[PDB]
Amino acid sequence: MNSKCHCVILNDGNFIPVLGFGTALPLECPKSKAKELTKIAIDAGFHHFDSASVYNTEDHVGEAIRSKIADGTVRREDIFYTSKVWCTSLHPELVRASLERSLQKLQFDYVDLYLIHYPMALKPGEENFPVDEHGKLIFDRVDLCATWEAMEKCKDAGLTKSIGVSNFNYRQLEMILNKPGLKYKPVCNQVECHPYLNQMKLLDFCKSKDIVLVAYGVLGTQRYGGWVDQNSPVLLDEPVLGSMAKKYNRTPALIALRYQLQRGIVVLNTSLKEERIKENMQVFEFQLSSEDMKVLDGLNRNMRYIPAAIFKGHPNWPFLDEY
Ligand SMILES: NC(=O)C1=CN([C@@H]2O[C@H](COP(=O)(O)OP(=O)(O)OC[C@H]3O[C@@H](n4cnc5c(N)ncnc54)[C@H](OP(=O)(O)O)[C@@H]3O)[C@@H](O)[C@H]2O)C=CC1
Repeated sequence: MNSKCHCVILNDGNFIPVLGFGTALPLECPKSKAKELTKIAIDAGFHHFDSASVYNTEDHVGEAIRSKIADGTVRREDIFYTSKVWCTSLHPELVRASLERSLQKLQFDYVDLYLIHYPMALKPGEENFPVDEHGKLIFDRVDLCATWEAMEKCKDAGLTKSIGVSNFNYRQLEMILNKPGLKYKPVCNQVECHPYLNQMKLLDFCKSKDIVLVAYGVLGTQRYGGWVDQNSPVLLDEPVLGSMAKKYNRTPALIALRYQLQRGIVVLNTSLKEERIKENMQVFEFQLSSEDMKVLDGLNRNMRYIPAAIFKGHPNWPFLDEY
């Protein structure tokens, strides 16, 4: 993956496309749906795909990418693929084995990016959400800094080109960077980010430490049951996004997307519909003026669509802190 892309440069020297297609799905969808959407995204010009072991779509996402490679549409070297290790496998001795598993599902030799999915470990086992009889997740205690060293080991094994974190707070990022004998800084922190939760402080913090912020929930999230309060407001129905979309001759979505791009953020997106997937690629075509950027900074309202509420009582729930 070389410099001839709309890409930013990670602190390990590697390139990441700034617009990524997300491969998580609503509960209501078969997992094969991800094969279909990946083929569509590739044809629309997407090169960056984001996934996770817990998504359980990596095997279908791999079929889709591999058939596009086979038929000559793309090369592996022009695809940027991310996975994430899930809470059940954060123990140092389980991190690599989880990555080897995903590579086997994918039939890939490496992933371009591998993240800690959440800074919170759960009871190890095949079950992704181990619970007790009250329906409550079983937390486990892990040294996150030991998890980090196992990540670094995955990078020096060639299993992943870069390593980063997802859903870390300021204090949790510090932990890692201040860890003695640190070999690689996280290249990114993938966190929810939209006009209702604009992450100004964590963005500024990540920038100061050469950490790329990669945003999900750019469009208000797919609202997954039950991660998202079904009575939170729908981001893209927000009047000022409608107003600005008319002004610029776009839609609410494109305005949301462009807002993040102009902030130096790497942006994820998912749609189940082909024509949206094609539409999201128009983000590259137009500029929002700086007074309009300030307008959108004003929507900030601490509306967190995915607080990972099922984790609330975890020693490490990242979302208590201001940022
Ligand atoms: N790191 C983490 O912990 C997490 C990471 N993720 C990642 O983020 C990716 C993106 O998902 P998420 O953040 O939930 O969803 P987004 O915020 O990217 O999109 C939200 C909604 O926007 C709609 N939409 C997309 N394009 C348009 C458009 N052009 N016009 C109108 N509506 C549009 C989609 O609906 P529709 O399908 O109806 O078109 C979708 O439900 C995931 O696939 C996964 O990679 C997700 C959650 C957590």
